[PDB]
Amino acid sequence: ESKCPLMVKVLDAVRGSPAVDVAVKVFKKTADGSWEPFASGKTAESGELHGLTTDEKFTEGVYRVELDTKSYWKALGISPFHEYAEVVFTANDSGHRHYTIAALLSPYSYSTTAVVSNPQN
Amino acid sequence: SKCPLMVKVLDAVRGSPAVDVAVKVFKKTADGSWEPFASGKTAESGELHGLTTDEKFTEGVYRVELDTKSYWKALGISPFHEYAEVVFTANDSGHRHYTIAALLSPYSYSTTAVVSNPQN
Amino acid sequence: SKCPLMVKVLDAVRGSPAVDVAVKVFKKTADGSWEPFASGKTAESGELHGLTTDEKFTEGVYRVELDTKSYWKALGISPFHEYAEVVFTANDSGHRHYTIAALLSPYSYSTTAVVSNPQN
Amino acid sequence: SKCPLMVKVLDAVRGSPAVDVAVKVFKKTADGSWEPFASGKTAESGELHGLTTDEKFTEGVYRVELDTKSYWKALGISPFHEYAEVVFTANDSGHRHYTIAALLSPYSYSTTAVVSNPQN
Ligand SMILES: O=C(O)Cc1cc(I)c(Oc2cc(I)c(O)c(I)c2)c(I)c1
Ligand SMILES: O=C(O)Cc1cc(I)c(Oc2cc(I)c(O)c(I)c2)c(I)c1
Repeated sequence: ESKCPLMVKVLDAVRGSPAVDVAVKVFKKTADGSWEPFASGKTAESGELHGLTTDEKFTEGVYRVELDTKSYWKALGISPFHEYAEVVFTANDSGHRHYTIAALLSPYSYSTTAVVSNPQN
Repeated sequence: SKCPLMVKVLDAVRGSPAVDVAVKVFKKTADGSWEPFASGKTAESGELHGLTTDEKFTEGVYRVELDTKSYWKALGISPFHEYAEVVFTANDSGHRHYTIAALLSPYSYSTTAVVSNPQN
Repeated sequence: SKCPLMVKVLDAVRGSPAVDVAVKVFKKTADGSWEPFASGKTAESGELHGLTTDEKFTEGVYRVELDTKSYWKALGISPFHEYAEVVFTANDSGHRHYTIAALLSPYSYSTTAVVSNPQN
Repeated sequence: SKCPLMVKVLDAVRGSPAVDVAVKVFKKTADGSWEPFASGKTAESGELHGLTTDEKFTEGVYRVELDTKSYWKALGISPFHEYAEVVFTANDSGHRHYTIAALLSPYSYSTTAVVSNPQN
């Protein structure tokens, strides 16, 4: 069971390595249905982004995780297909859980999976 | 009519085309807003045709939204994602044919674009 | 045109069909050794048709091997995989139509099967 | 703790690690024959560590086979594939660290490799 409330991990399918320095923006949908900034960061050398939120701050609701894939590919001299990659999901609606959002990137393709686990507390 | 934009969806659990997946296509407007561009449901083939024409499908940023949540729920499955969206710039250099492919699983999905042109 | 066994290959890097990919299909014998069943190369559409017919495509275990190494090498890329292979038992139950789809990247690939109903 | 070769498997239907998946690793010989190299089963994390060491994991062509059929069948699911095979050349260009990742669905799977430089 992952100890991280909201972990984001990104891989590069072209190089077979972590996707380093990918800008990640997380938003939380409010009562009126609008998106508000929730947390932000960039992937480390491991391709993982640690420190997005504590369980206390990660309240029940719909979340949007945005990966700036365009800037990632353009920095390498590649003109990608997508404007960005977005993962939208409902979280903690049936008790608190720990989430890991994983993404695999290619210039014209991306895949994403989620690993949901229930912590000790 | 012609089809410069196509959407093809597969179901990874049943090993077949994803039927009745609700799709909504939007196009970015002059001042940054999204305007409804096209809509429909995937057929028995998992493909959605007749979305637009080469004349209507002009240069710009497009957003393709697949209602994966409803699709899985109607199959008695509680999926992870609310939906799956694909955002891209199209026809920035001429007028090509775009095929947005998607592979669905309850907690995962992959999407790929196949861009083509009248090759010889 | 093909009917029982089809192979479709896409390129996730270039956003296009993977053309001229060498495909080899093997089949398990009575004892337990692989045996050449069919071969070909993907066309411009990224598809390989005419591998067999409903008559020769009998029940058993098959192995579809895609020469991905040569595909990437020709583009100047040194991929991870020696090749991509799909092993499955076919027509064990009913004689349906099989489509093996593959999405390729230098260090990654995904394969999916679409088994179509013989009745409807 | 592991270092040279690691295997990680995820379940796309349940959104969790794929536990107890049987893994068998083979290494090619001089005449092109495969010989047993290492084997084990994924733990609760969905990972398999300690398959080999740097001294043991020398240059060569390896074959990593995941028994995906048994995994799905045990859950009552009828999968398409007999297994998922990952064939690759290793340590040819210096002794690196390899991570073979796989995401499983009943009728589909994707595999990715993460190659890193340890004390390079
Ligand atoms: O393909 C998809 O649709 C989803 C997906 C994305 C990634 I990126 C994966 O790879 C890893 C590799 C390591 I190393 C991890 O620790 C984790 I969590 C996921 C896998 I499997 C599946
Ligand atoms: O237009 C048609 O005749 C139908 C069609 C189009 C494409 I493009 C296909 O290729 C793939 C390969 C993989 I791997 C996928 O996950 C997906 I979604 C589509 C297939 I099969 C069938």
